[PDB]
Amino acid sequence: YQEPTDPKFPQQWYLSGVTQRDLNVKAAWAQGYTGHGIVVSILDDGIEKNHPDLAGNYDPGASFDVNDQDPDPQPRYTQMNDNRHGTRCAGEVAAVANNGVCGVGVAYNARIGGVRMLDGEVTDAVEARSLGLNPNHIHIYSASWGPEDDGKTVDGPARLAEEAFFRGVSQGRGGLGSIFVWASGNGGREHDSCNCDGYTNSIYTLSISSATQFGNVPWYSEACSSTLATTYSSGNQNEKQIVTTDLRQKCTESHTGTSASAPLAAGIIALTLEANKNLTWRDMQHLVVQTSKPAHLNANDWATNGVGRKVSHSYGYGLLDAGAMVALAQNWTTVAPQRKCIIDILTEPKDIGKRLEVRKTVTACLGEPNHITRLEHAQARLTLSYNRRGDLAIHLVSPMGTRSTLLAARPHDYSADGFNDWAFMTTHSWDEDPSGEWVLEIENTSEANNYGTLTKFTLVLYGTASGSLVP
Ligand SMILES: CC(=O)NCC1CCN(Cc2cc(CN3CCN(c4ccncc4)CC3)cc(-c3cc(Cl)cc(Cl)c3)c2)CC1
Ligand SMILES: *[C@@H]1O[C@H](CO)[C@@H](O)[C@H](O)[C@H]1NC(C)=O
Ligand SMILES: [Ca+2]
Ligand SMILES: [Ca+2]
Ligand SMILES: [Ca+2]
Ligand SMILES: [Cl-]
Ligand code: NA
Ligand code: NA
Ligand code: NA
Ligand code: NA
Repeated sequence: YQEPTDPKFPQQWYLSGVTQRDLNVKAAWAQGYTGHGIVVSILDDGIEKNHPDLAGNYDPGASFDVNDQDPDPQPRYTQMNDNRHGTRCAGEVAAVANNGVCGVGVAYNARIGGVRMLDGEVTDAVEARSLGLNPNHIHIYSASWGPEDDGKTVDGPARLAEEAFFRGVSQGRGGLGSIFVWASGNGGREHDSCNCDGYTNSIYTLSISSATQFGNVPWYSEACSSTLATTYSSGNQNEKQIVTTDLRQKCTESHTGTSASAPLAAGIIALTLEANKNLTWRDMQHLVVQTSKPAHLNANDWATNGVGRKVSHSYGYGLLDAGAMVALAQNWTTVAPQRKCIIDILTEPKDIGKRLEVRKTVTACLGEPNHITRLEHAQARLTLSYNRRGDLAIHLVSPMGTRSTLLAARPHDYSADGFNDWAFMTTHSWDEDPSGEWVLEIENTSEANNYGTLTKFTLVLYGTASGSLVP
């Protein structure tokens, strides 16, 4: 195997490193996996399809302009180069290799397109038409953005966009399911908590956070239990950043944020799908859980879950490992059909006050076709009123003892509107047996005499009843 000769490949430290602080992508390339035959689409502000490092891999069938309603996602050029982000992300996935231009994509033989959908009013219809673009041609969708990362918003896909997610994972990709890769958010300095973003909090998105070059939680990171895994991105000014294609046929060394991490994950997932084109959308999440690596990622919340995996709310299961992903993909056995066990918990509404604990022992649908002994995602779907939402912290403890933070205190969130059947999701109990006692904790983190009521708590378990590995 000959590594890429591109002039900036040495600067792509998160691919080219020899110090073990990388995504182990060279290992996958040397196994023969470069993304050939895989199609990725960047949902963003457009894609410069004539960029010298993108043209060779550009795919019009992976592209559309939902903002102006035409097939051509070319960016709108402006004096501040506002609409450059999709081009940056496209190159992360699939910049052409060995062509003397900039660097390379993770999946430098994949086909790459873009949906121009952020340069205009983003409505539910816009979102749905983007997520649902050509779902039997595009394999993987990469989305770096969502509701405002202001630390006070709770929002998610409205009806058309949620329908697009379920159509995508159900019928997309020939029934194997569209793979939606999402950035968990850039709201760190606003103390944002990413389960309040219903796109990344969805089970249908494979959500990705960031690590700095020195292995730290970047200033912009949002912690939450819905995150699955991590890729490198930017940090402080002594740490390197992401190197990729830029608007106006240029090359940037200063692509940043969690919004730069999701495309790298999309590229790794493209390599993995080349290694096994039969993987379902859930198979892909299983591979990420099993192969991702905590080592050398610094966080004060690493915890071992009930099946012996370390998990963090900043990093999920750790750094994606492309070589491990493609290796495990090749002989992966398709997971069983997804089961869903619905448990209505409360017998009566509960005053929250300063603190509320709800304990419930469940059988996880014992005796039923939705009996789950092997958890995937779990949700606590909560309906509650409270006078100042951001003073709440919410935790969910599984029978195996795994304490998932569903909501951290959000100091800017002054809302008195509470949560209306909000489906807080955790990945941290993946592969655990969910039978037994679950505990929901709701706490007022402020000294104020806050008040409200929990009126509904639905525990929703997803998973299967066969095929577990030894912890
Ligand atoms: C009841 C009802 O109809 N509510 C409709 C709302 C519509 C709205 N969304 C939430 C939302 C909002 C927005 C819009 N923001 C996102 C950031 N951005 C920039 C970021 C950086 N520089 C320049 C621009 C544009 C401004 C972008 C998405 C979204 C994003 C992607 Cl990448 C993929 C997909 Cl699918 C979505 C999502 C919630 C539902
Ligand atoms: C894909 O997986 C399904 C489910 O196990 C199986 O029925 C089918 O034969 C597989 N197809 C290929 C081409 O491997
Ligand atoms: Ca256009
Ligand atoms: Ca190149
Ligand atoms: Ca956020
Ligand atoms: Cl469902
Ligand atoms: Na965001
Ligand atoms: Na997700
Ligand atoms: Na534990
Ligand atoms: Na149990």
